[PDB]
Amino acid sequence: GSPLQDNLVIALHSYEPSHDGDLGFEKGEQLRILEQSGEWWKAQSLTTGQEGFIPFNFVAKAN
Repeated sequence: GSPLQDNLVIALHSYEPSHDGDLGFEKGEQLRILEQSGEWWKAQSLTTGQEGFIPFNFVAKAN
């Protein structure tokens, strides 16, 4: 594919893990997008090396 990956995003605000598969990253935390189906999307942290669901409003596409 392309050596450049645009699937990375920044956390606009810390999220809350109300379940066991959600990710409560912090504000500004770097998160990777893995899934984009429905209102919630799946992603993974680049600093903690963990995967969890992340709302589509707390994270935006990098520019």
